[PDB]
Amino acid sequence: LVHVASVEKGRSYEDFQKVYNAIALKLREDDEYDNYIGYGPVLVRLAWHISGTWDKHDNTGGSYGGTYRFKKEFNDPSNAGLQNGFKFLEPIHKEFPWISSGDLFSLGGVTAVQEMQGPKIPWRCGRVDTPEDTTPDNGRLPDADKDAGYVRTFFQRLNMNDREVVALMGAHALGKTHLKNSGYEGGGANNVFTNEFYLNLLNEDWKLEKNDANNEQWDSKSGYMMLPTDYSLIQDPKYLSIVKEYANDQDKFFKDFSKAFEKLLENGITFPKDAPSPFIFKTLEEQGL
Ligand code: HEM
Ligand SMILES: c1ccc2[nH]cnc2c1
Ligand SMILES: c1ccc2[nH]cnc2c1
Repeated sequence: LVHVASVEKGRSYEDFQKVYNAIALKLREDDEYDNYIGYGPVLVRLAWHISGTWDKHDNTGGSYGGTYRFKKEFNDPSNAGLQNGFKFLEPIHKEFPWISSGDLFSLGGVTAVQEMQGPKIPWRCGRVDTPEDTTPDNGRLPDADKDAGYVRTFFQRLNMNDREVVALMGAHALGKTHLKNSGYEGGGANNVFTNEFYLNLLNEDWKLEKNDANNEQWDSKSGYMMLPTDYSLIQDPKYLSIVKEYANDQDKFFKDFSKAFEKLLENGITFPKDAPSPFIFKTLEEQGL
């Protein structure tokens, strides 16, 4: 199974920076969502869930086909809550109807990371909408109630190694869990991209508690929480070494996240040799907007 990137007809960097800017301006304006967290974190999660269905063995799933727009994937219980990100993007797709769904969903993730003062994430266009029958079945996204061996094995399906997994998990510095979506009771929340996830893991006094959905989670007296899969990163000796490295080096964490997140968004896609180079979008702040 081969998915060849094909540039939206006649489009170039300027066209995509316009779409970036429309998303970024809406993120600034619609600031009330989720108790003033805004839509940044849910857009990062949406970009990851549309990519995280990929299977390296047969090249099914992944971001290329934009299949989240179809009922089966949209209603995956693992995707509960992402409807809010879809609704946010809807008026943008109406304004720029030439952009493919996979491009728009992945670009939403890149825009959110950058606009939340994260690293620059190079991004390539040319995902092509594929038909309803290409939608992957539910159950390809990970459970949260598991241990380090589960996390490591799960991510091998996405061709991610230990360092890539630890860097990607740093996105759990953003946003929060919601009992009604996932069965985990959210704690203190944030909408600025930092390496704080690793500092919190190492520095807080975590207590294993049961929440109102009868699931276990790790809570601290400061009011933060960790999923069992988050806490597994300090139970496994290989993961723990990398957690310490990112807690102590913000720049390294930014650089490794950027590479791993770009790879996640590109898995399954063949780029022709004459495809354009990846784009690096300017933030609103860099444009004086
Ligand atoms: C073992 C892998 C992972 C598990 C089990 C997991 C699980 C979860 C769960 C249960 C939530 C709460 C959803 C809700 O109740 O609304 C969540 C939130 C989130 N996850 Fe993950 N996650 C994983 C990996 C990742 C990765 C790789 C990223 C991005 C690179 C990511 C980004 C996020 C973000 C941004 C949120 C916040 C969403 C919001 O505030 O609405 N996660 N995760
Ligand atoms: C966001 C919202 C609606 C869409 N329909 C097709 N692609 C979309 C992206
Ligand atoms: C999702 C969102 C925020 C989090 N903080 C700690 N773990 C999390 C998972």
